[PDB]
Amino acid sequence: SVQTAATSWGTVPSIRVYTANNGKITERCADGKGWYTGAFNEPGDNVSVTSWLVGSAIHIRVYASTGTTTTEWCWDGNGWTKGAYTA
Amino acid sequence: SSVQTAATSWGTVPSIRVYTANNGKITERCADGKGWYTGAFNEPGDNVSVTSWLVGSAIHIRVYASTGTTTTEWCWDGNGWTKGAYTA
Amino acid sequence: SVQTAATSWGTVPSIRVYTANNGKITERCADGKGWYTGAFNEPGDNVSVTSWLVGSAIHIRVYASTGTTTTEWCWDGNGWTKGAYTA
Ligand SMILES: CO[C@@H]1O[C@@H](C)[C@@H](O)[C@@H](O)[C@@H]1O
Ligand SMILES: CO[C@@H]1O[C@@H](C)[C@@H](O)[C@@H](O)[C@@H]1O
Ligand SMILES: CO[C@@H]1O[C@@H](C)[C@@H](O)[C@@H](O)[C@@H]1O
Ligand SMILES: CO[C@@H]1O[C@@H](C)[C@@H](O)[C@@H](O)[C@@H]1O
Ligand SMILES: CO[C@@H]1O[C@@H](C)[C@@H](O)[C@@H](O)[C@@H]1O
Ligand SMILES: CO[C@@H]1O[C@@H](C)[C@@H](O)[C@@H](O)[C@@H]1O
Repeated sequence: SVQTAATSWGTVPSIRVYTANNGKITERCADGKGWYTGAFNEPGDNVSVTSWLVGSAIHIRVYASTGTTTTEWCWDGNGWTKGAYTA
Repeated sequence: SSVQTAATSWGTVPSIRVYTANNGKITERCADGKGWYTGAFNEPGDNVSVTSWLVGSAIHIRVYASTGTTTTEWCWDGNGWTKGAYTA
Repeated sequence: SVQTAATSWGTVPSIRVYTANNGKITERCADGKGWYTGAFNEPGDNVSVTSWLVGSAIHIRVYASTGTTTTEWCWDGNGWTKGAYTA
C-alpha cells in the first residue's frame, strides 16, 4: 500500500498528511475548510513528520527515507529546504 | 513481515491511542491512566497514521487508513468514528 | 527502505527520530545545537512514537514491532524502561 504520516496544530485545526507513493512523497492540507495539495514534493518510500509552533509560525520536519538514506525536509514559512539531519 | 503502528497522546495523565495495521486490519489499543483496553476503532488498512488535537478537554482524532493507493480518513469527535472529507 | 518515527517538544525545539534498520531501532536527537545519537537502542522492524510534557518534564513512548509483537519503551527523565502496553 501507500505509506502516510500526519501532523496537526492549533484547534481549527490545521492538518498536513504526507503520502509516500511510487517513490514520491506528496502533501494534502486542511485549515478549517476543504482539502488542498501542499507545496511539499520530494522523493521517498517511507515518511515521518513532526511540527511545532514558534508563536503563530508553524515549523515542519519531514523525514523521507529511500533505501538506508533518510533526508530531513524543513518548512519554516518560505519553502521546503534540506535539513542537517543524519542517521 | 511485521505489523505497522501509529501512536498519539494528549494531556498530562496521559491518554494514549496506538493503532496497529495487521494483515489488512487496523485495531486500536487505549490507555487513560489505568491499564490498556481495546478501543472502538476497527477499519481495513495495510498502513495507518494518526494525529489528534484538544478543544478544551475534548479530544479530536484523525486516523488515515490506506489500502493500495486509497487513503480513508476516520474521525473521532466524542460520539463515534465517521468517514472524513480527506481525499488524495 | 528504513522506516522512521519522529516526535518533537518545546519551541527550540527538541526532536527525536527513531529508525528501524535491519531489525535494529536507533535514536537521533536534536536540542538546538546539532544531531547526536540517543540512549534508545531496541530490536524492531517497525517503530512509532508519541511524547508529552508534564510541566517541563518530557515523557516518550516508543512502540517497537517484530512480526505481530509490539513492545512499548518508556522515557520518564532517567532511562528507557519496559512499558505495560500489550495487543
Ligand atoms: C501555506 O503552505 C501550506 O502550508 C504550509 C504549512 C506547508 O504545509 C506547505 O507545504 C503548504 O503548501
Ligand atoms: C536549524 O537547523 C534546522 O532546524 C532544526 C530544528 C533541525 O531540523 C536541523 O536538522 C535543521 O537543519
Ligand atoms: C472513549 O472511547 C475510546 O477513546 C476514544 C478517544 C477513541 O479512541 C475510541 O475509539 C475509544 O474506544
Ligand atoms: C469537520 O471535518 C472533519 O474534520 C476536519 C478537521 C477534517 O479532518 C475533515 O476532513 C473532516 O471531515
Ligand atoms: C537526555 O537523553 C536524551 O534525550 C532523552 C529525551 C532521550 O531521547 C534519550 O534517549 C537521549 O539520550
Ligand atoms: C505508568 O505506566 C507507563 O506509562 C503509561 C503512560 C503507559 O505508557 C504504560 O504502558 C506504561 O507502563
